Parts: sequence; structure tokens; C-alpha cells
Amino acid sequence: VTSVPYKWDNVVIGGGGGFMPGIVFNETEKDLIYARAAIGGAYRWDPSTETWIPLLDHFQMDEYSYYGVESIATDPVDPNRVYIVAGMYTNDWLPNMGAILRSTDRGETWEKTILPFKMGGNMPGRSMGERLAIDPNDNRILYLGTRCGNGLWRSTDYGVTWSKVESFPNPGTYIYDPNFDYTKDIIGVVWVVFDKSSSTPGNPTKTIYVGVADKNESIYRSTDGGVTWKAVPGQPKGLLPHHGVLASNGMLYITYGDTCGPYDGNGKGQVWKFNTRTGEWIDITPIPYSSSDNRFCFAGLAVDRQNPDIIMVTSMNAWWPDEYIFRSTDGGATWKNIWEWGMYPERILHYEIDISAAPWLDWGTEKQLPEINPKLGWMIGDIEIDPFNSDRMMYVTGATIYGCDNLTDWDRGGKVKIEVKATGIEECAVLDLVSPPEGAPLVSAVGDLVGFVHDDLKVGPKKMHVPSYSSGTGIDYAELVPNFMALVAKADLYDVKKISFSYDGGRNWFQPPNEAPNSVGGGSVAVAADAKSVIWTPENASPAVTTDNGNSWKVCTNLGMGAVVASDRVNGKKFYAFYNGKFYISTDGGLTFTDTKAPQLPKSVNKIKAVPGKEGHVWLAAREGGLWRSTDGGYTFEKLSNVDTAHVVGFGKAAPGQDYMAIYITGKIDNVLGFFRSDDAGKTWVRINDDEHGYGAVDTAITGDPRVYGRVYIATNGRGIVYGEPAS
Ligand SMILES: OC[C@H]1O[C@@H](O[C@H]2[C@@H](OC[C@H]3O[C@@H](O[C@H]4[C@H](O)[C@@H](O)[C@H](O[C@H]5[C@H](O)[C@@H](O)[C@H](O)O[C@@H]5CO)O[C@@H]4CO[C@H]4OC[C@@H](O)[C@H](O)[C@H]4O[C@@H]4O[C@H](CO)[C@H](O)[C@H](O)[C@H]4O)[C@H](O)[C@@H](O)[C@@H]3O[C@@H]3O[C@H](CO[C@H]4OC[C@@H](O)[C@H](O)[C@H]4O)[C@@H](O)[C@H](O)[C@H]3O)OC[C@@H](O)[C@@H]2O)[C@H](O)[C@@H](O)[C@H]1O
Ligand SMILES: OC[C@H]1O[C@@H](O[C@H]2[C@@H](OC[C@H]3O[C@@H](O[C@H]4[C@H](O)[C@@H](O)[C@H](O)O[C@@H]4CO)[C@H](O)[C@@H](O)[C@@H]3O[C@@H]3O[C@H](CO[C@H]4OC[C@@H](O)[C@H](O)[C@H]4O)[C@@H](O[C@@H]4O[C@H](CO[C@H]5OC[C@@H](O)[C@H](O)[C@H]5O)[C@@H](O)[C@H](O)[C@H]4O)[C@H](O)[C@H]3O)OC[C@@H](O)[C@@H]2O)[C@H](O)[C@@H](O)[C@H]1O
Ligand SMILES: [Ca+2]
Repeated sequence: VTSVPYKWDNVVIGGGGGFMPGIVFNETEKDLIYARAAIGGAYRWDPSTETWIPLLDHFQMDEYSYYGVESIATDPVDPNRVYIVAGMYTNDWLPNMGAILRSTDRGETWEKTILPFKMGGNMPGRSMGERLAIDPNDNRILYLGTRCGNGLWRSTDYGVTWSKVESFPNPGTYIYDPNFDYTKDIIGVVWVVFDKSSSTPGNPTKTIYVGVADKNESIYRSTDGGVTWKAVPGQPKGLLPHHGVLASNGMLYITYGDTCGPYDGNGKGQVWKFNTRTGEWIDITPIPYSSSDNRFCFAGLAVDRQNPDIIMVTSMNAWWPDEYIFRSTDGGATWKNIWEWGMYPERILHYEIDISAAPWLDWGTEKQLPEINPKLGWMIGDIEIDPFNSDRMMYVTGATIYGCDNLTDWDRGGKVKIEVKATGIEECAVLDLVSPPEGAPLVSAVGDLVGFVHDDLKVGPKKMHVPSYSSGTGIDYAELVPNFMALVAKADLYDVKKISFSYDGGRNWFQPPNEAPNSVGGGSVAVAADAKSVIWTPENASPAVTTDNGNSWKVCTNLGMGAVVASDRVNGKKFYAFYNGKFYISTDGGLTFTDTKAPQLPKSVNKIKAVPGKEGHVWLAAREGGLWRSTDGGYTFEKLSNVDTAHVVGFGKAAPGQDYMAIYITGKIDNVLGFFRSDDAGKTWVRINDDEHGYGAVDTAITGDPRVYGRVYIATNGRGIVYGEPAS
């Protein structure tokens, strides 16, 4: 397999779209900022454009786990150096061991060392940090807090080799929830803070503080450069230290919560300052811990480098009416929240939010007071004050990064001007994609933000499909009536019918009175070529068909849970299904299915898809089982001998001189992982991505563009929607 040069970019959703658990400023170089994602890699700030640049896109599908960024550390001695602790899950959801990634240039290129344990970039408590830290006097030294009881680890050769600090007393005892696989692991050692003043440049820093997720004993200190460790006397129990920050006046500020987050509510929190000079602990909690108004973790912690009495903390989570952002200018003696209660409804805001860079952030919804869209946020596990600009703040939310450039205006009775600061970040998990033959070039179904019509690939959409939904999980259009679409969804927050129909190419949506039998909605959807029927296969539910736009539903005969269903693109009566190792055809619009008795089939399939303009042409994407085609409606299939792995399959405009739509897949050909195109109906393939453009997990959706030769749209799991075109 040979390669052809392509240009790759994101289709713009705008504003990130997911949870970035941390932002890290460099301590010595102005405008040097990094941001870490739960499932979407890491970014470096570009001050010339005020946009973020993705750093880890070289990771191919076999290293998807390394888009899970547990911690990021930026070198204060040599700002060219940056390190990442990478690995998405501590369970068996992905097979990779964790790794420390190292760069000298500054995230442009990487090397890695694989560790003997896993990281948890997308685990509970992921906004607690930073777990990875560089010694500010001797930058050869790095420390790493780990999950799962592996304790504290250390490198003394610029992150190349790693060993356990055996003298560290406590790897952590707190576990989010032992009753489930996802939540059962020890949260562990959560942050490392060096006291720079304890040594002189060139020498290993002697005094080191370590936070541990342990309600009985959480704060540790070494005074001999990490040889021995002791709990700090007088420390509070029994909450969990999210963040610690050592200010220039010797005060170690620490935020505490009763859970690790990020989703928890009701809710206890504390904020403390430890005087590292005197050994005194002082409770500076904005809302007294004893008060029932104290109803959330304190999580985010920022300290102004230019004034150690200036500090900010955030709630995680009030959830209602909005979050709290508290500011103190007297070292926590007194605090002010960024909003106050007035005459209920009714709230007094010390801020404005400008969402012009990501207008979907208001959810297209005017709220009933005291609620207001767009919100300050939620899941605000990290807040930063620029160490070189007291007027600049940034904080994270479950959907974006917000920030301001006039922070100290608050101190003089003006409003903080908050705006989206996540331009260039695209972290959505995309579940389905269609590129219809008329209308917009792309219509998406995405996790958390539902999905969008994409009129212009380079301009972010203004609103999501259906604001009452939580995730769009499947979308299809009627091939011969391409203005007609169906969207299926999850709706965690509202009792709304979880399929919607559009008559205007996905711009406006309505819900029917009834659903296919389902527990949580979701699943997939297939629309008849002529729009006369729709098959919804909801999550953990049997395929069901409607011939009256969801007024009534009937279970499709002979199918069942897990069936993979697609419609023919020419004949509205024909639908196809792969179910329990067998292939099925319907010739009555989805009402009944019959086993075609195909003599050769893969054991299982991820996706099946019919070809526009070719009745009875059906392709099977069987992952490591390969790529298969039928041209007789699925009575016989041929396995293509020139494709190893095909996770997904899609179609775009035919190449000149060719008699078939161009075919696009992700997977593996001749021990090369990536994305591939065939212009000659699968006879020959070319690699269209390259080593620098992997984008991780690409096994949910792919489509060509029926109107633009060479263009391909690919759903990623944490890098949004990517699209490629041949280089010019
Ligand atoms: O999920 C559907 C489908 O996944 C198929 O596998 C994929 C997948 O493999 C990895 C793993 O993915 C988990 O889902 C991830 C998802 O991929 C991410 O996009 C999403 O990221 C969030 C992120 O957390 C936020 O921070 C950010 O802002 O937004 C993004 C985008 O929305 O995270 C989820 C995981 O969610 C959980 O963890 C993060 C928390 O934020 C979140 O709240 C939490 O959600 C809860 O999870 C619990 C689990 O107890 C529970 O489901 C709650 O309902 C939910 O709210 C999949 O969950 C996981 O299944 C995938 O690993 C595969 O697991 C198979 C076993 O699955 C069963 O058991 C777990 C259960 O969750 C499943 O529902 C159930 O089916 C196992 O056989 C297989 O070996 C594992 O690989 O992504 C990579 C891709 O290549 C894979 O194809 C999978 O094939 C299919 O079976 C199905 O699970
Ligand atoms: O989660 C639904 C569940 O909530 C149970 O209640 C518990 C739960 O509450 C969270 C919700 O609180 C609401 O406020 C409540 C308040 O908690 C009450 O104290 C008060 O009395 O009433 C208030 C008003 O009802 C908030 O309004 C909700 O927004 C919040 O739900 C979370 O919503 C966010 C997304 O919000 C945005 O998008 C939707 C839009 O409507 C909203 O305006 C926007 O702000 C989700 O965050 C995203 O989560 C995904 C991951 O999601 C997966 O994992 C977590 C699971 O919760 C999801 O179901 C699953 O799909 C992540 O990738 C994104 O990055 C995030 O942005 C949260 O997932 C929603 O939970 O939790 C706190 C606890 O104290 C409450 O008791 C309730 O019992 C259930 O009936 C059910 O509604
Ligand atoms: Ca931070």
C-alpha cells in the first residue's frame, strides 16, 4: 500500500466541546500555556492567534489511550521541555500501559517511555492534579503521582527512566465506588508541589509537598529531597485535596472536597492555607463547612503570582443556579462570589459572558431565572490566573474553556468580561455523520452536544439539533429525498421522545408521539431511500420500524438486540441487517426480514452500508474480520483479499474515469494503520493519512462527499470531526 498526500483539518464545532480537566501555565515564560483533555490529547496556546494547537495527533488507533492526558508538566528552567503522563483508563477498556511522553520542542515532536502500570486520563478525579511535576532547581528531576496504589514515582534523567519512590508512605486509600469496574480503583497520589526556595539553582529541591487522595491523611512533606516523607502535622481530615499551590509568601493553599469529581453534587468542601514557615493551618473556606450552604467540593485553585494574597476557588458542583467562583484579595480572610442573590428570582452578576466563538453554549434556550444560559460553567475543576498578567484568568468546564483579560476590574467594582478561550480545541466524541447529496456538506451526531448542521466546514455552527437531548447517536437521510432526516439520541436530563425527524436537511427537528421500544433511546437509525419508513435500533433493543413518522412502531421480524441495520439507497422497500452471524434482507420497507443464507460471512460486523445509486450493493466493515461486499442484496458476499482490518466504510464522489463511488475506510492494510481510499471499487487502495495524522479512535463513522471528489469526513473519539482532501 502506497500513500497519497492529503490535507487534514477539523470540521469546526468551535469552543472545545468537552471536558479539559486541566490548564497549566509555564512559571517562567510569558504566554506559554498548555491544556489537557480527558479523551482528546493536549494543546499548546498560540498567543499570536489566540488559539490552541493540538500536540498528540500522531497517535494512531492502536495508541488511542494516549489521548487520555492524566497530567501535563512544563519546564520552568528550560521552557522548551514539556512532559505528559498519558493513558486513558486504569481498567481493561484499553490494553495499553501508561506512558510518560517527553518533548524538547515544545510538543511538536515526542518520545515516550512505557510504564509498568496504567494512567487514568478519563477516570474519576481527573481534574485533581497536577500529578506530574518538574523540579524547578534541578530540572533533571520529575515526580509522578499515580493511581491504583502505585504511589509516587520519580525520574532523575529528564523523564527517560522511572522508578517507584519506595519511601513514600501512602499511595492513597480513597476509591470512588468499589461496586463498579469503572469506579473501583484507588484515586491515588494527586499532586506534587516543590518549594523552590528550599534549594539553589542546579541542586535537587529539598522541600517537596505531596497531596494524596486519603480522607484520613492526605498531605505529605519531604525536607531532604525526597529521601524521607512525613505527614504534615495539624492537617484537616476527612476530605480530599484537589489542588495545592505554594505562594511566594510561603502559604500553601489547598482546596478540598468530599469526592474526587468531576460530576458530584451535594457536596462538602474546605479551603485551607498552611504556613510552611510556622506550621500553622488556617481555615479559609468561603462558605463555612458547618453551614448547610456549604454543599459542594471546592476544586479549582488559583493564586496570583504577583500578589500571594490574591486567590480564587471554584465549586464542583453546585449545579444550581450556577457554579461559584470566589475571589479573595486578603489571603482568604474575606471572599466575594462572582454573583450574588438579589430579589429572588433574580441574581446580581459581576460578569458578562461572550459566547460568540461557540454560540451553541447557550443551548439555544432562554432559562427561567435564577438560571441563565450561558452558564458560568460546571465541572470547574481547574482555574488559573496568568502568572505574568493579574488581569488574565482561564477556567475549564464540561464543555469549554472560558477566560477574561480584565480580571482586576472586579476589585474596582466593574464586571469581569468572560469569553470563550477554547478556539482551536476540538474534543467531541462523534457518533455518526452524513454528507447528503443536497443541502449542507455535513450533518453530525455527537456525544454531549447532540450534533450540528455544518454549512461551512470552517465556521462553527450556532445551535445544536435538539437542546433537550444529551447525545446524538445515529443519523440518516432519505437518499432520494435528502431533505428528510432522522436522528436518534440519548436524553439524560429530559423526558423527551428520543427520535427526531427533519424535513429541511437537519436544520429544524420535531419529535413524534411514540418511540420504538427502548430503555435509554440511543442506538442507530436507517431511513428508507424514498422516506416511506424508518428503522430505529435503540441501544440494547430490537430494531423497530415506523411507516407513519413515529406515530406507531412495529418490531422488525427475525432480528434482535445488537442487529446492525442499513437501508438500500435506491429501493425504499429494501433494508439490510447483520444479526447473530447471519445476513438478512427486507423487501417490505423494514416490516419483515429474511435470512439470505449467505454461504460466506464474517463472524461479526461493526458497520454495514449500502451504496448510493447501486441497488443491492452492501458493504460489511468487520474490523479484523476484514471488508466484505455484496452486489446481490446480501445473498452472496466476497471478502476483499487486499484489506486486513476495516472498522468503518463510506462512499464519496467517483474518481474521473471510474465507474464506482470512491470508497473510504479506517483500519489496516499491509501492516499499515490508518485511513484508506479506493477509486476502483476495492481493486486498489491508497493510504490517505500519514504518521503525523492518526487522531486516535476512528471506528464510529466515515463518509465521503457525494459532491466533492477526494474529500472524506471521519468521526473521532476526542478529536471532533476531521476531514481530509487531496493536497494541491
Ligand atoms: O460506549 C459505547 C460502546 O463503546 C465501544 O468501545 C469503544 C470505546 O472503547 C473504550 C470504552 O469507551 C467507553 O465510553 C467512553 C467514550 O468512548 C468516550 O467518548 C467518553 O468520553 C467523554 C469523557 O468522559 C468526558 O470527560 C468528555 O467531556 O466527553 C467525552 C465524550 O462524551 O467516555 C466514555 C466512558 O464514560 C465513562 O467514563 C468517563 C466518564 O466521564 C463518564 O461519566 C463515564 O460514563 C459512565 O460509564 C459507566 C461505566 O460503568 C456507565 O456506562 C454509565 O452509564 C456512564 O454514564 C465505554 O463505556 C466502554 O464500554 C469502552 O470500553 C469497552 O467496553 C466494553 C464493555 O462495555 C460494557 O461495559 C462498560 C459500559 O460502559 C458499556 O456500556 C458496556 O457496553 C468492552 O467489551 C471493550 O473491550 C472495551 O473496549 O472507545 C474506543 C473504541 O475503539 C471502542 O470501539 C464498545 O465496543 C461497545 O461495547 C460500547 O461499550
Ligand atoms: O445527570 C442526570 C441525572 O441527574 C440526577 O441528579 C444528580 C446529578 O445532577 C446533575 C444535574 O444537575 C442539574 O441541576 C439540578 C441540581 O443538581 C439539583 O440539586 C437541583 O435541585 O435541581 C437542578 C436543576 O434540575 C443540572 O441542571 C444538570 O445540568 C446536571 O446534569 C448534568 O448536565 C451536564 C450537561 O449540562 C449541559 O448540557 C445540558 C444542558 O441542558 C445544560 O444546561 C448544560 O449545562 C452533564 O455534563 C456532561 O456530562 C458528560 C458525560 O455524561 C455522562 O456521564 C455523566 C452522566 O451524568 C451522564 O448521564 C453520562 O451521559 C461529559 O462528557 C460532559 O463533559 C459534561 O459536560 C452531566 O452528565 C449531567 O449529569 O448529579 C449531581 C447530583 O447531586 C444530582 O442528584 C437526577 O437524579 C437524575 O434524574 C438525572 O436527571
Ligand atoms: Ca491547573
